[PDB]
Order: sequence, then structure tokens, then C-alpha cells
Amino acid sequence: CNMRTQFPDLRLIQYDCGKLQTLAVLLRQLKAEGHRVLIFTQMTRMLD
DNA sequence: ACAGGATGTATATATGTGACACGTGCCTGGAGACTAGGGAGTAATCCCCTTGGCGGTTAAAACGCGGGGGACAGCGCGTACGTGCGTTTAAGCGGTGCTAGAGCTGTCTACGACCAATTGAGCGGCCTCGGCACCGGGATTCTCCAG
Repeated sequence: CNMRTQFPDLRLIQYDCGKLQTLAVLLRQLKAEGHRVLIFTQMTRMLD
């Protein structure tokens, strides 16, 4: 399978978007503290 | 049975239409010099819109299903239309044989065309408000069993 085809390794989703890096850093601490977050977007495609 | 005349018949040759190619002349293009006016070419204005992505809400589609009542084919059958035929009717293919009546040429006006005025339609800009458009019934009037 790996030799047949190659798909993104899901590391670039966060790397290719700076604002997602700070979001990752924030949600990590917020979950370590036991909080629950509500993430709002205007775009629905952005939800994907 | 045959040797030759008495008729046919395609065969080859000189004479009738047509249609292309040629050869003159006379109109219609071509060539040229002016004079706008038209159109190109920016440069400004006024529209009223512009797009992506997305959330919401209502009705117009979109779909399911039953079922009915029509779309098809088969059967049959009885006109009825084509298929010959014998008749006869009249087109038509050439003729003659006039005359309207196109087609033209010329002549000469009334009749357009500018055209510069003159000015009153007519066109846009607002205002107003009856007149259609829709509500709300209330009768009526079809449609469909159902007997």
C-alpha cells in the first residue's frame, strides 16, 4: 500500500496554516486545564 | 435445286440547331482634384450594481404508488383504389397572320429638395388618485360515486 500510493501525512494541515498552530497550542492547555471550547467560523468549508 | 430480280436495313455521308468563342463599339468604371461630415478616439458622468461564502424558510419539484383507461396489435371484412383496356378527346407541334401594346425617345414642366428662418408640438418631470388586484365571504355549479 505505502509503495502503491502516497497521501498527505496530516502534519502539513497544521504546518501550512499558522493560525492552526496557535489554535493547537491553545486547545492543548485548555484541555490540560479541563475546559471545553466552542470554535466559531463563518465558513462551513473551513469546518472540514 | 438454282440464278437472278424485288424488296429492307443497318451503314456511312452531307446537311440542320445550339452553344461556345471571337470580334467590334459605347457605355460604365476608372482615374483625379476638392470639400465637407462622419466617424474614430479619448475623456467625463451616472448608473446601481458587484461576489463568496453561508444561514434560513417556504413552496415548486421531486418521488411513490396505485390504477385505470388508453395505446397497440390482431381479426375481420367490405369497400375501394389501382390495374389494364378499349375509346375519343383534345393537347400540341407547326403553321399563318393581325394588332395591341411594350419599349423607347424626347420635352418640359411641376415637384421635390434644401434652407433659413420660426415656433409649437411633444417629450420628460412630477403629482395624484381611480382602477385593477386580492380578501372574504357566500352562494352556486360541476364532478363523482352510489345507488
